[PDB]
Amino acid sequence: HMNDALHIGLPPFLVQANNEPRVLAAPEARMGYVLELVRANIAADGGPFAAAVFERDSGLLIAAGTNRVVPGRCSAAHAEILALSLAQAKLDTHDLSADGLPACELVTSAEPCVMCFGAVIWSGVRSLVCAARSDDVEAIGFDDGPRPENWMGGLEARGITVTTGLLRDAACALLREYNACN
Amino acid sequence: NDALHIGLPPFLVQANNEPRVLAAPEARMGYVLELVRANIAADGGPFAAAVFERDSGLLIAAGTNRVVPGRCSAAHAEILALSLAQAKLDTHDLSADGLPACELVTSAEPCVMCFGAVIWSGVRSLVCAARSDDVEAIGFDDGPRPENWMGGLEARGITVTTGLLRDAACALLREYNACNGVIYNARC
Ligand SMILES: Nc1nc(O)c2[nH]nnc2n1
Ligand SMILES: [Zn+2]
Ligand SMILES: [Zn+2]
Repeated sequence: HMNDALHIGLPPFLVQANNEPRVLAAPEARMGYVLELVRANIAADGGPFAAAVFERDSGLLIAAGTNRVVPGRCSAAHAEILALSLAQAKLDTHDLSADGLPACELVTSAEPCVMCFGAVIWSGVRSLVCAARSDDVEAIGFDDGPRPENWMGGLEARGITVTTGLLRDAACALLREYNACN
Repeated sequence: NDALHIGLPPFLVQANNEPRVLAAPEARMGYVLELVRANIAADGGPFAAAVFERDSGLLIAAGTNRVVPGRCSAAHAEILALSLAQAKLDTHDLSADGLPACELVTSAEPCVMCFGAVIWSGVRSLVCAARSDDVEAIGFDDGPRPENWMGGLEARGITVTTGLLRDAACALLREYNACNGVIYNARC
């Protein structure tokens, strides 16, 4: 709580993720790093979800986010919202497709909820890469909410390419561990 | 570099600091539309929202669109109002045990992002002024909201009212389009 701002603090691992230079060229290298943030997040009292904004072609890491809903007292503090918002703050624009910016990609541990679906559309990212599916997320009692018919087509029609199931099995291993062992 | 930090302009800090009780829907929405006009004057978009105690009218928090000045595409009025209400009441869930029922009063029907945010927030009531068609007829974009989003909220025990002070909300959207241009116009 602050008089004069909405302020979501980041746990140490996530401050480090957002300030340590990191270039990950391969799609699986990007998603592997996002899954490292999942496990660090769970250890830091957060939900089993992480995402990062990368420059699409180089794989330069711009920003990372994790679920901070409960410790942050903020239902909007999904991984995707934090990653997109922190990337925008770093690049000084609400619009990651502004002229001069390199094309940006959101790499996410799970397919977005209806709120984060909207956030992706507003953000200016040109690519979304997901590991776990809505079905995998719903099957451990998280709720994607009423996502419109053909949410993938909705993103694709707006110039946002969608890839799903990348390291899904590894993402499912961490989700199942969260369900059992947490 | 260690936080998501969305700064609030002074008028919005003022709005979040002063105790205020507005019983009637029209009183609540009247105050939300004052914040629309103040926000336009502070380089923001023509959108504002506030969380109230549904049954007492006590204001809990207000938000405005700070997308462009705040360099944050998530900084929609609804996201700021719901999040600031959560920070103030110290919970992610505005329906947590012991909290009064909360109401989001918004200058326009929520985009698909904000629709999802309303579902997760714990508010039990949504009250809107401008319709989605009003906002999209004047060049804005609410994005692909699911079929019967109002039915979707009502089925989750979130009551929906729309069109409240729609005429004043439309007047602000139209006055904003007029002055929304690079050529200096001292009238603005
Ligand atoms: N569906 C879903 N649910 C949550 O609680 C989340 N947190 N971060 N991304 C998220 N996605
Ligand atoms: Zn989400
Ligand atoms: Zn919105």
